[PDB]
Amino acid sequence: VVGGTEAQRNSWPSQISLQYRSGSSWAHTCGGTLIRQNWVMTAAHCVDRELTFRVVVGEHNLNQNNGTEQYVGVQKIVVHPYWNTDDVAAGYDIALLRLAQSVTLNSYVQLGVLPRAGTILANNSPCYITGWGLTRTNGQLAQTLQQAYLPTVDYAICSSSSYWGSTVKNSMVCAGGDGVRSGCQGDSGGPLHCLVNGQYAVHGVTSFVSRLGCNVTRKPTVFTRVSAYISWINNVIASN
Ligand SMILES: [Ca+2]
Repeated sequence: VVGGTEAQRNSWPSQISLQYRSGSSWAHTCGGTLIRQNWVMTAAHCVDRELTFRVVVGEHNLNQNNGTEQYVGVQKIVVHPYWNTDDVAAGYDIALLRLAQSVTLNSYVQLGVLPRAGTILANNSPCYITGWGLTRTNGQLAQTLQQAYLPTVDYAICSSSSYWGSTVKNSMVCAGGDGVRSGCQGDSGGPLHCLVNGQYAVHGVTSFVSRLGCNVTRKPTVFTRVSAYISWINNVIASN
């Protein structure tokens, strides 16, 4: 996250770090949202590579012991069947990970609340992106979890010529685009948290930014719209 601030430790307890084995160590690659004690919601493109993955819940600092983490392997990966890695603009950038063990819930580890099916947010609705992604375009991962205020940009504005044009679909949420704050590489798969009727809910799964850079005016960060996939998510969890 570019232009972010450090999140308090128990503000976003459904945020997870998705990591892959790298020789003797583990490397952060993406975010995700804990949605069941044994299921994580993330972006399909995050699990495109045939790597060994683990989830860390209760994580705040990737380079220090926080004394709150739980580490669990990924037992099964279900990518949306319409996902195509050479066409992120088509959508369907979502996947579910079944964890090998169920995690324990506490003030650092909670389930993400998902919106009702079909919910679309009014233009300029208040949302926060969270993640350990790059803090500058072509920069480096954050050590501590970051948050940035990204108000939504509705479909008619976001799909206009000056913004993303045909690249954005109604199965997506746009947020931000102010030129200062944005998602960045390493934030993919994590949540977009939006305040509705007094409660934060995870309306988006981080998916893409401009090839020109992360924080680019009129290229808001784009997210898979969770509320378009509620039946898909329930169908997988039920059938798995
Ligand atoms: Ca840590």
